[PDB]
Amino acid sequence: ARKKYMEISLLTDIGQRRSNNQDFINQFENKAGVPLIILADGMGGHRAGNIASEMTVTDLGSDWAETDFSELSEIRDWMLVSIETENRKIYELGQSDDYKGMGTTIEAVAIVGDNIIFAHVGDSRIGIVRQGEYHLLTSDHSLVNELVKAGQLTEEEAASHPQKNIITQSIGQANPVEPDLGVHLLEEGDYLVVNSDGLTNMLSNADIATVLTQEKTLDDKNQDLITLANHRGGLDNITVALVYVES
Ligand SMILES: [Mg+2]
Ligand SMILES: [Mg+2]
Repeated sequence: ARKKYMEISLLTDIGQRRSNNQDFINQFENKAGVPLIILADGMGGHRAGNIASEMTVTDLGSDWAETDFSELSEIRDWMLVSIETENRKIYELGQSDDYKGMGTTIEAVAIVGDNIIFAHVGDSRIGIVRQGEYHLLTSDHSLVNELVKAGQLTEEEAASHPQKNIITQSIGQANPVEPDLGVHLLEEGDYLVVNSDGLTNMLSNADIATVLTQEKTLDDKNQDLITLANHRGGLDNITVALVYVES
């Protein structure tokens, strides 16, 4: 019950080094006017990553469009439920054709007034940029983060771990998924930054904060983010949702 005008910008890019974009991103709006942004990073050889990412985003968002709710707790019930049905829908689909290792990350973000609530599965990320500073909101579901949490690495040690991130859960797996949820307040001038790993593997947090500090449109800033990610190497698909909170 605190109306803020908010600008949303979506962009996806294949990257310099890849010939297939298995990321998917889209926005939706339910019958009560509540926007939802869904970003998904798919994995799996010849089109299994494409299918999983586009299916999750399209199915959830199409179901979202038919809903009625305007409260956080109702939206939260919806996220926990829909993600489990999509998890078993993609696993089943992974089994019945021979799709080796089909799965996707998810970030699902709904904006109620000036609050956001997210559901998060994988190594995609959500951050807030305020007064030139990036605040990380999600924790990567990765091998190195499990080692920290069990007391086998320090946080400093994981930051310089030499192996690539092996994901520990994704949508389309046999066991039920455990998504992370979070409610946060957005302040005037903030930027919500929702991205797949292709942004943040190539750019530092402060680099992202730098791009968004300029006086340019949101759409131009999002273009600058992927251009920079490509200049740094572009080794993976880059996909970003930006939300700016108007003053
Ligand atoms: Mg992928
Ligand atoms: Mg990726």
